[PDB]
Amino acid sequence: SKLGGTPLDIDWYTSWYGLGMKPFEAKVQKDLIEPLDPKDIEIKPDGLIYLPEIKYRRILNKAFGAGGWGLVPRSQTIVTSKLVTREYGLICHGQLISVARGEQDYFNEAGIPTATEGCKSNALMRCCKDLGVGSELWDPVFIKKFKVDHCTEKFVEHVTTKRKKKIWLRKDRQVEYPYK
Amino acid sequence: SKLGGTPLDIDWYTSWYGLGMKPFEAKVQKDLIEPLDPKDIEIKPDGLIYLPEIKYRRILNKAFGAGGWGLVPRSQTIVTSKLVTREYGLICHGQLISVARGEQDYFNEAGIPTATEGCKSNALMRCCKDLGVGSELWDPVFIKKFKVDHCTEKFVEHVTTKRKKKIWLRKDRQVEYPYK
Amino acid sequence: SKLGGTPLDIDWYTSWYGLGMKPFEAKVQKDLIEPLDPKDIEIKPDGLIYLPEIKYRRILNKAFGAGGWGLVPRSQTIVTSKLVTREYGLICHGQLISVARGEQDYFNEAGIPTATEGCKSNALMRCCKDLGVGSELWDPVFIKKFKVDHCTEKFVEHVTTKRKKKIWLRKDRQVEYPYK
Amino acid sequence: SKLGGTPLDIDWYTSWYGLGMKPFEAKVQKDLIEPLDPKDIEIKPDGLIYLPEIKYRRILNKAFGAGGWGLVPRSQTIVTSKLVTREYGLICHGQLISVARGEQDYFNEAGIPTATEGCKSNALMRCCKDLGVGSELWDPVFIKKFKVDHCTEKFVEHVTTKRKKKIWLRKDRQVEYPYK
Amino acid sequence: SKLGGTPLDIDWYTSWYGLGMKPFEAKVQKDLIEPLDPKDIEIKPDGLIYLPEIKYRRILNKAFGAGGWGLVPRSQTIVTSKLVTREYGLICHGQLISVARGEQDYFNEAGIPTATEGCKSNALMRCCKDLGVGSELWDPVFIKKFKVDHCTEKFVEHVTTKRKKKIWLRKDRQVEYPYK
Amino acid sequence: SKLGGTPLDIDWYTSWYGLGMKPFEAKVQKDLIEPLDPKDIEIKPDGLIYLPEIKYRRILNKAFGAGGWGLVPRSQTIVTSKLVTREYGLICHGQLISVARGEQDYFNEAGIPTATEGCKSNALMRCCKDLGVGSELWDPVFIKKFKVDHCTEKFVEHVTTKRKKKIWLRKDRQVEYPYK
Repeated sequence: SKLGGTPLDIDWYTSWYGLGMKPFEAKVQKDLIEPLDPKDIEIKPDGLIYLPEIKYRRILNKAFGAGGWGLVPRSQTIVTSKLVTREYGLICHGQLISVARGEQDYFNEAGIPTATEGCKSNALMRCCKDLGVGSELWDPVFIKKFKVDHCTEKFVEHVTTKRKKKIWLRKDRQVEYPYK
Repeated sequence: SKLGGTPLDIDWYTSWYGLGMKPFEAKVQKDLIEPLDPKDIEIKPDGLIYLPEIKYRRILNKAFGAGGWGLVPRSQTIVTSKLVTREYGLICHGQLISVARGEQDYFNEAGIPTATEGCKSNALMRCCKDLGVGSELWDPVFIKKFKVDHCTEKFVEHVTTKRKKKIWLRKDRQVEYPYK
Repeated sequence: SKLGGTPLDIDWYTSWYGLGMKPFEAKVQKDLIEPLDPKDIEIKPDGLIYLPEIKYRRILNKAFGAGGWGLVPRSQTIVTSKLVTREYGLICHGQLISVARGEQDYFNEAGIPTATEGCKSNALMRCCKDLGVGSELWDPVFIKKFKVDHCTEKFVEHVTTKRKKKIWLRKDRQVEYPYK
Repeated sequence: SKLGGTPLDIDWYTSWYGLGMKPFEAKVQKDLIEPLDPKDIEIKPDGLIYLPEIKYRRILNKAFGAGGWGLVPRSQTIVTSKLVTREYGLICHGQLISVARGEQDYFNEAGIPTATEGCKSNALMRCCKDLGVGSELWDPVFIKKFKVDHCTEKFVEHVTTKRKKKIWLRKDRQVEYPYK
Repeated sequence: SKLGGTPLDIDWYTSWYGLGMKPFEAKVQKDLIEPLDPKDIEIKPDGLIYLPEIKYRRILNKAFGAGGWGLVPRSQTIVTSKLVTREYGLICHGQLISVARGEQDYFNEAGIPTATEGCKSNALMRCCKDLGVGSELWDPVFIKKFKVDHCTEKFVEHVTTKRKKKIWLRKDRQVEYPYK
Repeated sequence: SKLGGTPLDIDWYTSWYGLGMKPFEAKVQKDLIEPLDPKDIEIKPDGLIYLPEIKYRRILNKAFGAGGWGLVPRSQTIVTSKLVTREYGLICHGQLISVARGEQDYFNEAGIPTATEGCKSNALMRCCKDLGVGSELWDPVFIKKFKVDHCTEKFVEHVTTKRKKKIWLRKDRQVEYPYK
């Protein structure tokens, strides 16, 4: 109510079946904690690193197989004046794992339903924290080392309104939109 | 409600049966992740690459066979003043996989029901992300390399109202409508 | 009511099944009480030590396995004007362990639903106290020794509004935002 | 009603199952009454000794094992204008032991839900009196001897408002906040 | 109604099961009537002797074992303007023994819920009279002899408001707060 | 209604089960009528002899064993302006014996719930008359002889308001409060 927004076999919408029931078998445990390659970790210009969500999907497919997992909505889509939110639950092997709440930013009215899928991707990313996928992305030591051996802090020109600004970027990457 | 629009065996409209129940067999897993050919990846003039949806249909038919999969509506068609949206779920082998929300752009009143199928195609494209089909289209490294070895950035003339503009195009492709 | 806020198989939302029913087997007991490494314990600038929550997730995954545990909401999200709260229960091996109440701080309206996951992480951290995970973080002797052999008290400059202040930091760590 | 406050298998919220049904087996009885080490008993500056609650949790885990016990709420959280209270029951081996009422002190409005866990810890401490854990903390002879061979009464300076005051502290401990 | 106060398997809240059903076995009868040591009996300054309640808990644990007994509330907590009261029943070996009414003195509003546990301890002390625990504390001959060979009547100075008063204290004990 | 006061397996609150059903076995009959020692019979200063109630409890425990008997309330506590009353039933070996009404004197408002237990003790004393415990206390010949060979009638000074009065006391006892 406080959010300034309005809504847009097993009943997975409300069921809690299997939540923390039994662990998965060995090789799933092995490949769920495969160390992430450094080359495919990206960083915002503000200095925050992350992983592409397609990589989360790829890892999950490698772990459980196609059709072995899925995302289920858990609540009505809430659409605030400046962002779109929804709660999503992750199911694997017919067994609920976790539920999370996703975010996206939209700037035009025609842009809600293109963002309501990005929030699904965000919720998947957030739910995978329970599985241990991509743990190093939240390790402060890992972040500090990665940001010192793979990213540089470059003074660079904002061409839209011509102001100077300092941003973060990867060493092998050039400067993209909206900058020089 | 916020969207400025108004609606136009197993009950697949509402059922969640099979969602992430069991993975598919081996060769399906193999051919679901066949690397995409470069020659059939296209790019908007704005610089965004994609794949034709008929290629998604072809891959899905090669994976599951004709009649082995289908798209089911999940919600009433919402028609905003400038776009048409609907939620579609993907079923394969009698087993729900994922649900997504599709988009299309319409510019005339006679054009809603020709776009309400394009949004189906869009939703299929979006749902296939769960299966891992066309993952490289969302890999930033893949995009960067593809855009530097297969697309060029050409200064070209807008003939409708005679203004100059810079757009993206494939190396083997000429310039199409509405330009020179 | 006093809080100045408004709400935003086994029914785990309300069930108390398994709470303190039977203990876990031996090796789980061993690895639940593995002594924490000193290098991965961090301290606020105010002088309060803690552990990253991803480390709690990693330890829980090592103890119970992926899918062997989960967090379940226990109450509606309460959103006070300056913080967001919710009650979360920890389930392991199909057996409830404990319920705790989590906190996060939000400073803008767009920031509720990004914090409502941090409060989940906080509740996990708090619930793990029952399991004995990270006990040394609440041992006063451990804190006193750690703060004298691994952290230093440095006079340092606040660059945002240029005032001088004394804060706590680890010996191997430099000074971060918002300071010099 | 008199308190100036307002509320914020086996149904353990209301059930009395197992209360005083059968005693536990021998080694549990042994390790529930292990004499407490003197080095880990702390004292307020006012002259009241106690034990850290993490030590109660550690002893309970050593006695019953992780997952062999838990705390269950027994009443709605009552929040008085200056403290937060709740009733908690202790369950071990699927058998209720006792119920107690916990306290915490909060001084700001943002501080209720961080204190509502401290009151859980307090209730655990109080319930453990039934088990005989930490009995010497309530023995007047033990207190008198401990305060004469392990604590000293030091004249010391309150630096916040610069007044002199006499407080209690351990012999091996220095003077902490808010004093000199 | 006359009290100037307002309320704050087997349903032990109301059940009378086992009340005086069968006696306990021999060694319980032996250790329930073990003569109390003189050194651990204390006396108020007004001249009334008693035993610490932790000693009652210790004796009960030695008799029945941990988990072999417990206290169950029998009525709503009544809170008079100057004291807090409640009725508590003692259960041992799944068999009700007796019910008593406990007292505590509170002097500030923040002090109700710290006293509502002391009244539990008082009720335990009172209920144990049925078991014969601490019988000598109510024997007038025992009191008279104890007060003449172990306690002295000392003239002593009240330092709070500087008045002289005569109080009772043990021979091996010094003078405590609030006196000299 | 006439009293100037207001209320404050087997349902023992109302059941009459076992009342006079079968007599107890031989040794119980023997030790229920053990002659009382003279040294532990006390007398009021007004000239009325009695026995301490803890001795009744001790005799009952010796007869039936701990847990072999109990007191059950039979009516709501009636609180007159100057005394507190309640009806209590005595159960032994799962067999009701008798019901009696107890008394206590209270002189302050804070003193009701400390007296509502004394009335329990009084009711126990009164109920034991059915068992024949302490019969000699109501034998006029016994009283006359005891008062002539064990008690003396001493002229003694009331120190509170300095008036002279004649009272009864035991030969081996000195003069207590409130007198000289």
